[PDB]
Amino acid sequence: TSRAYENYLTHWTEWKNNRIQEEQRDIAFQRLVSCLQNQETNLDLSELGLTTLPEIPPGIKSINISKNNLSLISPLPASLTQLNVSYNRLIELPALPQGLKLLNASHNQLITLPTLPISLKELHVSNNQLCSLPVLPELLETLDVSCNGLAVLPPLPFSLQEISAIGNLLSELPPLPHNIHSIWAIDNMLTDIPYLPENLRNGYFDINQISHIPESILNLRNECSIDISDNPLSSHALQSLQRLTSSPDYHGPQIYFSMSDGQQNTLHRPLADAVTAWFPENKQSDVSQIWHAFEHEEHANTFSAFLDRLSDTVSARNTSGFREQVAAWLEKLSASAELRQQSFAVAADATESCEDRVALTWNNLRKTLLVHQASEGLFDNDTGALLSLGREMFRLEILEDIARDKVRTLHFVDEIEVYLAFQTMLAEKLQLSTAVKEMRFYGVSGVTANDLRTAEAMVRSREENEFTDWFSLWGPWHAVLKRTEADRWAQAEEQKYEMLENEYPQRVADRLKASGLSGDADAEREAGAQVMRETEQQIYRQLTDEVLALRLPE
Repeated sequence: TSRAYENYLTHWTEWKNNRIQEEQRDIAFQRLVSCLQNQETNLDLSELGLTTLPEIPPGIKSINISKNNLSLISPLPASLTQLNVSYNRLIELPALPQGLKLLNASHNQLITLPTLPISLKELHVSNNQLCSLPVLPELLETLDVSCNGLAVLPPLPFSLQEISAIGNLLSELPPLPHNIHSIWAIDNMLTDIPYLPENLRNGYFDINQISHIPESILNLRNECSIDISDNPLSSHALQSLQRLTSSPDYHGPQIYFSMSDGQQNTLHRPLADAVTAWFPENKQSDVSQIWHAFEHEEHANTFSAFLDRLSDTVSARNTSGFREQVAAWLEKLSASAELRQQSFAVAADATESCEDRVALTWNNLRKTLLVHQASEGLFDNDTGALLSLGREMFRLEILEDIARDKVRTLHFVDEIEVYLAFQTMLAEKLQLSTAVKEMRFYGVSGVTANDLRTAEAMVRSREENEFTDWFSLWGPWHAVLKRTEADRWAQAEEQKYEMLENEYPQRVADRLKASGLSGDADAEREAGAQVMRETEQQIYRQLTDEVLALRLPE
């Protein structure tokens, strides 16, 4: 019994009369009729609360049944294009007609969604329980997925111009087709901004987990507004953006910002915390008791300053949460034996000349440790260990040169997070034990696939001529020398004294003539500095070359 004319008619009457509520059953039956009787292709009968729905006539182009109480839906005409089921609660969605351009189901129940036909140009789903999206016809220019929890946001059509998911639980986004113009996400969890095509007027992300600014944002038109308010951003990133924004000439596309961790952190001297605990957890395992006594201290505040500052980039927890280099170190200061004094005293010069910037400081702590490790006697004549560290430590050294060099091109990135990127990636290439060894894409901005192996090559180079000279001036190396070979160490000064006495002033003169800089009250000083530096390099290379040397038969 495929549909006849009257077949509807009898069945409809049964639908109006059986189970009338106070009114609205039959009123649709008047509507069902006039849409049939006058052949009008579309019908609303949305307002009138109706438990269920009857059969539909074949010639229908649109159906507006919405704002009802309707548990489920009947069979659809193929002929259908516009469908609004919106506000009536719906637990399941029937099979769709090919030619539907417009489609809406909002404020409804179902978790499950079916296959959208090619001709479909529009999809609205506003409040829902669905967590999973099927295939989108490339034809589709509108996606309202907002407000219902979604982890997985599928591919987007070639043709999508609009995307809205608010309140979804999605972790990251797919990259967006060029047509895309307006974008909305709030109350989500979002790694980062996925490249944002230049057509775009407004993307919106208030979803307070995004770590950094893609820096590809400044390619976008003047009245173009995007929103990064309430995201965790480095004091550096925000401050940078702000300075960048208050500008004689135009910011970029107007971007909307936040405030974040209280009151101006990379402007000078705002605050200092105490015994900042990144330690195995908020589990202190006796800590803050132990670092309490130090709280009354001198030089402890300077240290407190670069405890926040170094936290800021890696307190994102990013890469390994805690103990990445974190918890093992401050247990070393816990014993002191001059170590702390050592650590605190270096921490002051972070804010001293070199003025304000970082990353030499973190390097320098590790050096001051070895300086201490070596000194307290940990190298007996075992040089082998001390060989591989210095060689490693040189690599780490050269990389901070590199970060500093890239970080003055990029304004959205702390100097250290650039570095913090290289350390984990090159961890394989260049042997690195001080590598936390793994997190992939937190390797931030800049950091070209190539520039990563443009750096490896670089350090591969300096290692060659420059390293042998490196060890001889290094820290710990001296700390081992004074202990094991005292005489030769001593005779090294005997000789350093000599040059200072003898050729030193002349050595300078010679040097200044060749700079044509003799007048300068300024260059005369870098003259000694170079000579004083050079002969130290000279002296202490002799000193090392001997200490470890192979030539036997005579």
